Amino acid sequence: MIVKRPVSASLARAFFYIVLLSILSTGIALLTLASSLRDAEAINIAGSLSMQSYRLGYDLQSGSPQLNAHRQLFQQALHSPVLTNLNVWYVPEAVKTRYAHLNANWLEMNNRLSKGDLPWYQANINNYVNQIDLFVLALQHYAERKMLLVVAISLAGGIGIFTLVFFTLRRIRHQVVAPLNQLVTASQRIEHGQFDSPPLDTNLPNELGLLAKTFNQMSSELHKLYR
Amino acid sequence: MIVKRPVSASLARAFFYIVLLSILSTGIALLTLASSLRDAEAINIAGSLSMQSYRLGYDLQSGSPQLNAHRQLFQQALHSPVLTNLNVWYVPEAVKTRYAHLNANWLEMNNRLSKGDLPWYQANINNYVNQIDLFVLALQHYAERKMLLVVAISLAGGIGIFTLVFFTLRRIRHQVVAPLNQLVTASQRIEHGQFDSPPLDTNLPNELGLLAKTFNQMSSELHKLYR
Repeated sequence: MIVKRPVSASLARAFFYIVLLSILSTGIALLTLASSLRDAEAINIAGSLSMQSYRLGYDLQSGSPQLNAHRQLFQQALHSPVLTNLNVWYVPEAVKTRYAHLNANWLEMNNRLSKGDLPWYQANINNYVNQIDLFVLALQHYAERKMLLVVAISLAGGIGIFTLVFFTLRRIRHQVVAPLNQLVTASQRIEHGQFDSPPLDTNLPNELGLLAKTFNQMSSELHKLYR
Repeated sequence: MIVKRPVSASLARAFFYIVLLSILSTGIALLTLASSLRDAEAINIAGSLSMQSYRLGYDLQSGSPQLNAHRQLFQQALHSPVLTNLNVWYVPEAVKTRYAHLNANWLEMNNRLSKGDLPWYQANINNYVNQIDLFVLALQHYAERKMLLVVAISLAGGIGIFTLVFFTLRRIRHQVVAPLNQLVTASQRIEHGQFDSPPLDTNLPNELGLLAKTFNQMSSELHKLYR
């Protein structure tokens, strides 16, 4: 007789998938989360462009001496590390295309401000800032989709591990634990002149199926000897 | 003889902790994530207050007919659902205390704007908006701490499940799989007149420790009979 389906191989497999599913879930989540750590910063800084843009016009109307320093504070913000890092493959094209528009708009805005053209500012500042808000809204939606992705993965991971464990434990109980108990009981009985108990089920394709067959034959011979 | 440590109870326990750790991790993460879904929105809207505040001053300087509609657009934003939901127990006191300051500042700002007091606006708008930025920065840091919490949990969860599985599989192999193989080999040997092989180790406190003892006695008697 032979064991066609060893428990060692079955168990190895069962646990492998439990881990795999854990590593996968955890991995995607951590990779997503890692890409998101500075989302709130990006949205903050991006949003500040809106305010800086209207401040500039307020500076211009009031002849503020801070105009030039504010024009340089915008440029630094616009080209901040957090925003320049947006030009990366996993960031949606829309977010990158809008950022490029903002950079082009600034060149005209900053030029007009150097000439002190107030009438042009008053005629364009609404549209100018609208494009900035649509960029902030883009970052917001992007940050939301990524967080939702983590929720889906976290949920499927947990549900997936709960499901695997259920069936894995259900298989071990049916194919190992229960039969083992039947072997122990039969063994304890045979050891005490109890020989007329239901023979052991031998239909399992694993080690316990073989043990049952050997026991059914080590037992049946005794009963006959005595008996 | 008896089984002092059944495999059924040992396994139940092992898998229980694997699930528990999965449910716990997943649960805290999903609860944190659920509280964070609108973080990016809050930061966006909060940041827009900064811009709306300077626009109002720009309106005032240019005698814009939109002044009153913008004064009403700020109030709606300031009291938006996303910001009013901040007054909840799990939100840090700082974020709630700053929001309360913004609401008080608005009452004075909106009043001065109704009187058309430009000189007061010019003298206060810097400080006014600074408090708004510190509120946005507070929301940003809050959103960052919560995301980091999810990273810690996700990491510990994955590492925790990988660790549990390792030792759980290592215990089953040492206490079930290996001995089972020894029982099968001995059984296959005894079945073919091989009687001088090393007796089975009987030191396990589980079912297999008992089976070994019964086998060592069902075997030893045969060898003597024949042999």
